[PDB]
Amino acid sequence: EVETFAFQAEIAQLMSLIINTFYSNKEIFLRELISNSSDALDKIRYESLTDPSKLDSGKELHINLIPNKQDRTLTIVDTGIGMTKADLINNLGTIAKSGTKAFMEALQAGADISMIGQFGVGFYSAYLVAEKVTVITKHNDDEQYAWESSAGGSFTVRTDTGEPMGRGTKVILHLKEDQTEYLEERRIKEIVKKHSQFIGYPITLFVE
Ligand SMILES: O=C(c1ccc(O)cc1)c1ccc(O)cc1O
Repeated sequence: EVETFAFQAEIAQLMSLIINTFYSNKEIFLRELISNSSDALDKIRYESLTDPSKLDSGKELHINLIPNKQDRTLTIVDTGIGMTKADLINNLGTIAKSGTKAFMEALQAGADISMIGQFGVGFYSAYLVAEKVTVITKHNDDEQYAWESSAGGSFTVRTDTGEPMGRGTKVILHLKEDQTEYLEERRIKEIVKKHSQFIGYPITLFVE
């Protein structure tokens, strides 16, 4: 059972801007996704301070970066709070309509695409390097779901019968053919050191 949804006009506009605008500094996508993972980990950490049972679904708070050259995918896994089905459908827990408006207003006032995260829609920077994005998520209060979009104005949501993940979010980037540098260990290390060196959770870069 796959459900197909249309993106709200503003998000479709945001995604088309990210995909079609000439902008060479694409590496910021990884900073933005690690930042989202850090935010999700902060949320489960805070909830666990008053209710330790929230961590029954996994006590480890971390971020894993997994490149796969054969599948041409870069996966970002975290053990954060995860998202309910409602949150996934409602623009992956973001204020994407107002955020997109504020980001568009900023771009007109001199901002550049790298400032996207300041407007709460950093997730969509994944489309700087990915032709398709799959998001697998599990929140303590709901089932495991898979969201997917190749942009083009729609996304799908389905129950995930894949590997159970306990709690958190997995962002699978199906990279564009000319963006395979983001599968190279030295390139990923360089970006993490440049943009995410002080993130408060362990970031483990897997090897193949
Ligand atoms: O699961 C989330 C998330 C992020 C923020 C928040 O307030 C609640 C859930 C998530 C969303 C996007 C992403 O790239 C990574 C993630 O862990």
